[PDB]
Order: sequence, then structure tokens, then C-alpha cells
Amino acid sequence: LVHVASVEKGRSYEDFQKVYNAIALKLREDDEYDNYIGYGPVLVRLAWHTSGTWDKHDNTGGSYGGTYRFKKEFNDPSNAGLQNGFKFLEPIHKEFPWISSGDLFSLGGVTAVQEMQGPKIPWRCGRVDTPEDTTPDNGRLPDADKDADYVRTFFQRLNMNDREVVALMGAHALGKTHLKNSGYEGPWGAANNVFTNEFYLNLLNEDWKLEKNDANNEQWDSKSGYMMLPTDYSLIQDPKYLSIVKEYANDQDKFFKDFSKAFEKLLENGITFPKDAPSPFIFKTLEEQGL
Ligand code: HEM
Repeated sequence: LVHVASVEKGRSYEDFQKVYNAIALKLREDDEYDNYIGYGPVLVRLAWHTSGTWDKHDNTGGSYGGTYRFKKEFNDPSNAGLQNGFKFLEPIHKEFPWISSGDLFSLGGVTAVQEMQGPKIPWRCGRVDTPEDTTPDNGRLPDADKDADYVRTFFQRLNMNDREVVALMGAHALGKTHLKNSGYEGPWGAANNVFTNEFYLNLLNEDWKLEKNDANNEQWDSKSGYMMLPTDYSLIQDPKYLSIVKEYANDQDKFFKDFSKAFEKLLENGITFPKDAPSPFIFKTLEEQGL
């Protein structure tokens, strides 16, 4: 099955910049969410989970069809808490009803990363909503209680290599685990709504202890009040991941560049862009626009 990108009729960069801006302005406005973390992190997670169902072997799942809007996928236990992101986007979709659901979910992640001072993420339009029977079954998103070998094998299904995996996981600078959603509790760092390379710094520099949380799951905790999932900590247990963690801990620009490429790729997996499709858009931040 081939999914061909189809530009929303008559739309161009300026239309999508308006959608970006609306998302960005609402991120600014609804600042109190999650003890003043704001909605940036959950929007990044929503873009990832809506994209991360993809299977390279048969082109099922992925961002194209926007299938999170259907109950099988929004009720996936792996997606617990993302309803907050969807609720955020509802008034955006109401105002801009012409954008596809996949375009909105993916654009929400791009907008969040950029507004949180992250790298620019080129973004392409043209995802098309697909019907309810195209919704992927639950169980394609990764488990957190696993090791490096699991992580590496998992991400092969998304056509990601070691460098891409380690770069993508740097998104765990953002937000936190919430016990009621995932069975894990705590933030990965201190700057919970600013996109930086802090995840890698904390992995290497904190003193981590393997503890059980209140849901009876193991997680790595530091005296600073940070946590790492077992899959996060596996990036410093595996010698190939560890070298890349050290690289990104020591080179903010490199992390930004590599993240941007991997995150665009994640959001585009499964989609065929025609030769004459528009080039990727690079949206201006609110700050860049003086807004
Ligand atoms: C082995 C891979 C991964 C595992 C097992 C994993 C697991 C988790 C878990 C358990 C949570 C907490 C959810 C909650 O309790 O609210 C979470 C949150 C989050 N994940 Fe990951 N994740 C992975 C990869 C990624 C990737 C690739 C990205 C994006 C590039 C990402 C972005 C986020 C963000 C931003 C949050 C914070 C959400 C919030 O604060 O509401 N994750 N992840």
C-alpha cells in the first residue's frame, strides 16, 4: 500500500504558517497545564505516537492516515495521557478544518519543538485522512521496561539506525512521566519545556539508583529528582549507544541537526511525496515573527 501526499486544495506555506501560529499562540496561552510545563511536551509525544505505529514491512500505521482520531488507537494503553494533546488541538482543527488530521498531529509536534527553542524541523503537508478500518492495532509502540537490544530491534521496524534512535530519545528532555498514564513517575531533567541536550548530560552526569516506583516498576532515579526509564538508561549500558550519547552531550548543534532530520523522517515514514510536491516548509517561530 502506497500513501501519496496530496496537498490540501489550494493551500500553501502561508496557510500552514497560520496553523503553526495558532498552535504556538495557544501553547503560550494555556501555560498552566501539567504544573506549568505547558502542552509542548505532550504535543511532541502525540506526534511521535501517531507516527510510531508505522511498520516498514507493509506500510501499515504511520502518520499519514491520522487514525488516532479513532477509538481503537486513542484508547491504546500506550497512548494514555495523549488525550490532553488531542483536546489542545481541537480548537485549532475547528478554526482550520481544512487541514488533515495527520498533518495537524505532526505539525503540532514540529510547532512544539520549535516554540520550545528546539531546532527547526522541516515539515511537509499532504497527509490524507484514512478510514477507521485502517487504524493499526494496539501494541506497536515501545515498552519502557526493556534493554538496549529491545530498543535497537524495535526501531528497526521504523527504519531507524543507532544514531537516529539516540537522537530521537533526546526528546525526553521534555515533559515527564506520569504514574497514572504509564506506571513511571518523574521528569528526566530540570528544563521540562525547553528543548536542549539535557537528557544526555543527565544520563552521563547524574548519580542514578535503580529504584521501584509506586506502581511497582523499576526506574532509575537521581538525587536531583530526575528519572530515566530502563530503555533510556540502556543507552549508556550499550557501548554503541553510549558513544552517541557522549557525542550529543558534548555537541548541542550536532544533536539539534540530527534530531531535526530523524524527527522529520519519523513524521514522514510511509508517505510518498510526488516529484512535483512542494518543498518542505520551515516555519518561523512566533519570536522570529515578532508575535
Ligand atoms: C524506547 C522508546 C521510548 C519509550 C519506551 C518511551 C516511553 C515513554 C513513557 C513511558 C513516557 C511517559 C508518558 C506519561 O506517563 O505521561 C514518555 C513520555 C514522553 N515521550 Fe517517550 N518513549 C520513547 C521514545 C520517544 C521518542 C522517540 C519521542 C519523540 C521524539 C518521545 C517523546 C516523549 C515526550 C516528549 C514525552 C513527555 C510527554 C509529557 O510530558 O506529557 N519518546 N515516553
